[PDB]
Amino acid sequence: STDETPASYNLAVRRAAPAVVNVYNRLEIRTLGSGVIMDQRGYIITNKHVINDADQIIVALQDGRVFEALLVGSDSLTDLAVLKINATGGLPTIPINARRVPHIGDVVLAIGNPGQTITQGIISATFLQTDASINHGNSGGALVNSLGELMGINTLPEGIGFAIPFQLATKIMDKLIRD
Amino acid sequence: STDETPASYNLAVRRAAPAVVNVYNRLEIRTLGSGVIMDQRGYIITNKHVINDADQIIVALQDGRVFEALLVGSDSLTDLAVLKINATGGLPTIPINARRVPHIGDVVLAIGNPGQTITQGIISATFLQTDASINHGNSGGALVNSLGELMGINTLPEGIGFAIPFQLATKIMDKLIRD
Amino acid sequence: STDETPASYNLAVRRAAPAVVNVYNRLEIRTLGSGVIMDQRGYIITNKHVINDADQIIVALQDGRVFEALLVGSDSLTDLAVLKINATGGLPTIPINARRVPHIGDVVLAIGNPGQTITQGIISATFLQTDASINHGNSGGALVNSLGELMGINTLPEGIGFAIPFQLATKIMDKLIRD
Ligand SMILES: [Cl-]
Ligand SMILES: [Mg+2]
Ligand SMILES: [Mg+2]
Ligand SMILES: [Mg+2]
Repeated sequence: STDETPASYNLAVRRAAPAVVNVYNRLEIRTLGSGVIMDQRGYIITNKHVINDADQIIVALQDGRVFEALLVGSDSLTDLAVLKINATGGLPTIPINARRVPHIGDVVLAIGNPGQTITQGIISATFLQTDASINHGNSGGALVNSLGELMGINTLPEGIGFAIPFQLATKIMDKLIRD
Repeated sequence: STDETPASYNLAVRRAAPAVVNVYNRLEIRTLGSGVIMDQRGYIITNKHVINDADQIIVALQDGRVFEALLVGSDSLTDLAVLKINATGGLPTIPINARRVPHIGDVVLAIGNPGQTITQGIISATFLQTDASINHGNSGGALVNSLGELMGINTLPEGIGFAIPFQLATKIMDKLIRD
Repeated sequence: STDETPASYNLAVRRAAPAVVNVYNRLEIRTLGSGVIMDQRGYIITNKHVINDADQIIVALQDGRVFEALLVGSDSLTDLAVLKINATGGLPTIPINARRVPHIGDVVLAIGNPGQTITQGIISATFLQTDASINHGNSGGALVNSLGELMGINTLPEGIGFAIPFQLATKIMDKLIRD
């Protein structure tokens, strides 16, 4: 068995896990939830709920770096929020594939922080429904396929989880950045 | 990543999902549960519990068609029921393989309607036990392997789900049709 | 579909399932939990909690054999315990690979007895965290990858399960055997 390799979804994790961060409040410090680094500019999606009633927002990467974050705006209807941080050289960004089409049955990992936690499941249906366990911390976290490509943003029917389609999430983010 | 394909169980879904239907009661209309189209003749398995206290039974396919259903009979012990609908040309039937032998560890999708929901898991043991989440709607629904072949009929120990072996379910159906 | 083979993790099950046993108390007979046969000498790991308040310990293999077990010792901090049974010829032992490195994302089956139950999931994080459902019986049971190699010992955050790393578990066992 030492020769053979164990079936795993590790590749996807290495690709997307660095992009997913912990979100915090701020002396008093509390843990709010998860978030995702979209682009180099330093824009980060997260849930509207974590941001609310936050005086100071803090973000923590998997490599150890720690930033102060600015609230770019939110969207009540989809429970989303965007944040901004000063973009150093070589920020870890969540892999995105605008071309990929999410089909029902696709393997999906859910990444967040109910430390960092990776659950597995499939696309139950396409709002997006999945049976990868979604708790309080991994809300605002990522949801990617086996390739690692972003498929959705976890949010908050037992055993049933909800993610916002990445394309829709992408569009919402662009508008918030604008408006 | 755009070149590579994401691991998925979509093939199985396309093969078996059309066969799985929504079951209803009937002005008043209520949602009862799930069901499975066995053959062209128009016989459909479902749980005994959904059928009980139903004045009018209605069935809804994934292509949009909608029928009035007749209760062929039930079986108290296994909580099963069979239904009949007028068979149009080219009814979607659940793939069955009498030859296939269900082994423990086999990948299995659970199909039903706690809209339509697909959960994933494995055969925990062979009554048949699985860790694909089973709620109220997907009871009466299908349980198929990766190939799409029917493995069991979901029914109603947290995290633990129960399906009736397809062979046994097949035999029960034949008898009800007779008796 | 009869030609093609359904994706499954059965191979792993046949390799590791014989090694996992049921643990019992003893006229009065009660079911305590699960356990794992480490080596030919007849040493078996299990949780500290099942052993406590046990007057007589009994072990049951998947081939039908049944032994009286001796408590080699326990470890309060890690909730572990080791047991001894007279080693007949050709005891089923849990496959171990000291060389294998558990990566996050690895497919993992959890084996125990909330009869014998096999749940599936992945390594959520490395204490070891997994989303293979862990109940009361499968505590003290095994946790192996797809190859079948031992990865951890299940123990007792919904949807989140904990296993003790096999290497650490191995070291603890050696010390208990000594001390
Ligand atoms: Cl699961
Ligand atoms: Mg899951
Ligand atoms: Mg499941
Ligand atoms: Mg699971």
